[PDB]
Amino acid sequence: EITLPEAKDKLSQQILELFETCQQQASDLKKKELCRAQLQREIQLLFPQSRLFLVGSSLNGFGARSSAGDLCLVVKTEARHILTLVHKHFCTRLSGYIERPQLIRAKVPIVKFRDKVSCVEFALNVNNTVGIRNTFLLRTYAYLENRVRPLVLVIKKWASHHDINDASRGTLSSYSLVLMVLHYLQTLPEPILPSLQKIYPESFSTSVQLHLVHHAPCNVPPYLSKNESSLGDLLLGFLKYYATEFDWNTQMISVREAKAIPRPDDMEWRNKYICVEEPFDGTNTARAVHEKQKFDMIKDQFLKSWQRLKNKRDLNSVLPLRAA
Repeated sequence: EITLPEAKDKLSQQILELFETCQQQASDLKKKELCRAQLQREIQLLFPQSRLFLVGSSLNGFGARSSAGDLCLVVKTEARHILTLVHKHFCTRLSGYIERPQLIRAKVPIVKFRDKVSCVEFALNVNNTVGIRNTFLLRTYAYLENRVRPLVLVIKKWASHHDINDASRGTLSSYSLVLMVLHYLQTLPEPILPSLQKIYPESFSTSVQLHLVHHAPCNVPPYLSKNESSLGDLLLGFLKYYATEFDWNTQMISVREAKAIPRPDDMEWRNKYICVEEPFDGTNTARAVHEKQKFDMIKDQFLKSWQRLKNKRDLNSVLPLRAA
């Protein structure tokens, strides 16, 4: 059902070329799913009722070929001990096909490992079920409009190049960037994206069971927007909007309501510079950005990239096309 929107300008043609040269291919997903099934079978030995779920770029439609696999383990402090036991089991019995399994401290503790057969790393979290939901909510947004997936990919590639795309380093997480892209598409004068949670609350409700969650996108009809902007024009609008137009200090990005919402007066949101509302739980996906240096770096980089793209309507100004 993939459809490529009409390209009038050179920048839009280049964005489509990047989308075609970096679009996650079916083979990559297959290697990831194969590993997920074997890992689930291996853990099921440790926890008979456990279920291993692939979440993130791999299944939300915004993946790239170099994109790593994200695993969510579901079981019927509990998460901490279970993750440590999984890491130990991974070292003791699975050393043959798992390379250098690594336990990394984070808000959501995960285990980083590499599949030797597929040459693909994996990040596994235990019981962070909200990720399963946002994966398929994001997947629905990804295929709702033809320009969503290419635009997300060029912005994701652009951010990673300028080293503003790492939550561990204090910059924007890929989830936050995606949400920032979706919000821009939602709040345009001609709306490109609606609010899936508002329009179809039944489909994305927290009550739906996890195994029933992945079914939300198939049952949702597509959206036709009146926007006539090209991919390059949309990229420039997004770069201009987050560089000069969006007020980080006074506003919070909410994809849940499909509109900018004033920051809550409570103490959790007050300190933070960048406010992005997770649709399922009321938390900040931009919580990693906590340093003024990192915050200033992101803002200056957004404006710099917007400037260079305006002067030269070429992707090379902000993103190098040397590798393709």
